[PDB]
Amino acid sequence: SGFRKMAFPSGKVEGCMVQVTCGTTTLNGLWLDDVVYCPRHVICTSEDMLNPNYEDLLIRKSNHNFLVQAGNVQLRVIGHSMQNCVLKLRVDTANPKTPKYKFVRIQPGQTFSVLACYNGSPSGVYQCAMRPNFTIKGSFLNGSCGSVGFNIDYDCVSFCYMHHMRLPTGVHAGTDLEGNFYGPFVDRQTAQAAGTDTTITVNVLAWLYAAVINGDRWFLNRFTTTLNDFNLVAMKYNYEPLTQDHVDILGPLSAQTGIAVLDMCASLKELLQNGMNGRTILGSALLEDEFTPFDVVRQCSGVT
Amino acid sequence: SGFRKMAFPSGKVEGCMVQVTCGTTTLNGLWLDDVVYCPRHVICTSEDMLNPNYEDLLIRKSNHNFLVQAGNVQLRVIGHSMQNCVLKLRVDTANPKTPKYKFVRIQPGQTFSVLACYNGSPSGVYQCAMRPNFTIKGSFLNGSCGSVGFNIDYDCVSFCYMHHMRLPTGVHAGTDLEGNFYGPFVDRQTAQAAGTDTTITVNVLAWLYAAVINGDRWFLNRFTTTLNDFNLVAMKYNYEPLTQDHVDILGPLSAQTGIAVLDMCASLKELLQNGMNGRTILGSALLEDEFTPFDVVRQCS
Ligand SMILES: *C(=O)[C@H](C[C@@H]1CCNC1=O)NC(=O)[C@H](CC1CCCCC1)NC(=O)c1cc2ccccc2[nH]1
Ligand SMILES: O=C[C@H](C[C@@H]1CCNC1=O)NC(=O)[C@H](CC1CCCCC1)NC(=O)c1cc2ccccc2[nH]1
Repeated sequence: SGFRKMAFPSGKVEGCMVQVTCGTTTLNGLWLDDVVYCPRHVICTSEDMLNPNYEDLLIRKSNHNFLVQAGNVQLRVIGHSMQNCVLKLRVDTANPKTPKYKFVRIQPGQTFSVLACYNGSPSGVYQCAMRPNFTIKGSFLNGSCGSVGFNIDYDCVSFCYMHHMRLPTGVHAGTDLEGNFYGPFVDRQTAQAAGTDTTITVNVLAWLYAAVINGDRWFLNRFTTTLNDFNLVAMKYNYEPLTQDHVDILGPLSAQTGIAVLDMCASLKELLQNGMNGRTILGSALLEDEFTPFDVVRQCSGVT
Repeated sequence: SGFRKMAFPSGKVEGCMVQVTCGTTTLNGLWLDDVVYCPRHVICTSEDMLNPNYEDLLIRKSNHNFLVQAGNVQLRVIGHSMQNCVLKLRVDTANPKTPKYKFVRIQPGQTFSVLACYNGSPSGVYQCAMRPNFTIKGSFLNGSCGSVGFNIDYDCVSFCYMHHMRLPTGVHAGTDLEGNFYGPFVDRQTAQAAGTDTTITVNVLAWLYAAVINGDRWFLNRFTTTLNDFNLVAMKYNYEPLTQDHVDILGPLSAQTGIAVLDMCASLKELLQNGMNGRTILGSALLEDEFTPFDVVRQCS
């Protein structure tokens, strides 16, 4: 099999990216049917970013203040409104490339693909996880705002993320497609701290299963443990609590490998207390936590 | 900025992927214009896998033995031929979604995106490098063959890889779109040893520049070294030799950081001799070698 950070194919999403300009600022927009979704901070001027009032700022705009370009074709804005931190720009043309889609809000620990965009043009795709502190470790440069994160279920594109800003620590913060920030962040250029991050334990375990599925077994041991005994050690290493739901989600991986979840927990416990001693798992010398159980299954099962 | 294993957006290639069925074997094809490209071992029976004579196998086939499906639309094969290890199926319909494309053969150390596909249907995109041993550390499962590796410049897709097989060590082998295998491998179910893989030094240095550009500088040192001095140490750690060309290719990154290439080499040499010692660079506890200088400049600019 082999194991790689694998994103969803980005084709269905590249067909929705447009460029949105308001005044001097240009950022990406998401064009679904006759609505373009973009960060509401496009309506902000540099003399306004420290504490904008977006209702004030949006009342002073007309439709002709928004230039929306789909490639070379300019879309005429017919209406606009604000839903939380996203601006919705109603345009006179529905997107012929609109895929089956939904807006979903993901949970910390969950992964998604990010189609990084500039001037409405897709430039790269990578896999991300919503960190426990509700930040993402993305790769974004100036102009990336409005790039979206998404998962694909068969033909359905589940948009879960729109990029708004970079925190001073260099991680990234954004909203779901309903404009609601992940985590306690606000769209103001103010001091904003991401809380302390933690390791997504269930994903480390999923990744350890993927290692066994792929023949890296050196870290396995004859020992088991209880959930509660494992979680006592997990807390010391800044690892998220492991719940019975996590154990139950790891079942299919447990079944394919014949290794009990609590047995894998005892292996992780020993990895944490002893380290890898310079050894590698799946080509990494640290415990990877940005693979969910479903990620592992799909890459080890061939889902299309 | 942030740093991530980033692949090219894959839509332009998704529009070219098809299912190719010959007998009992189903794998993926690349449909550009009126031609469908796929691995030739699609014509192999399980019995003929150990020692196939593809010229014999293809002579005994007709156009109607090749079932090409684009979505649920069946494509009619009008002609077939073999160019080395790839089969070229002429179909009666030119792909409407055909991008601007070229076929290119990449060098060791260069990277590309892989659109893993099953039954013609794109399932995932990831970044790869052509290792020095001409193998790729891929993620593929049964039905992956025909999956293509590619780079996108402007609107042009440069196809550089087509998936053919997994070596017993679990790395992967394949050909360019002209059917020439990368490395000394052949499409026969025989014992085939990939050579000793080595680390792509020029890419490790590029990634160390990415790291500096992203504020990770703990590994930097006041020391400098000559290319020949560095190479004496590189050899001992299974690292590729570094050339003045590599030095020159790393110029842009050296410029944007103000760190001389041979200064960064002095950092790498110390990282090799002492190790990271529990420290991390760009979220990695390993020196990463799958980012070319161009990858780094594109992601960091
Ligand atoms: C959108 O295109 C960019 C995305 C940033 C740019 C660089 N890397 C990214 O992820 N968004 C911004 O630049 C925001 C714009 C603000 C407008 C007003 C509402 C909040 C967002 N600014 C930042 O992301 C930003 C400014 C800043 C200053 C000092 C430290 C950190 C910091 N982050
Ligand atoms: O879809 C095509 C697959 C891709 C494989 C499948 C699993 N992971 C991959 O990358 N190719 C294959 O399955 C090809 C089949 C083809 C037949 C004719 C001669 C050339 C090879 N076979 C192989 O890769 C293979 C690996 C291997 C390891 C040990 C012993 C025999 C082996 N065979």
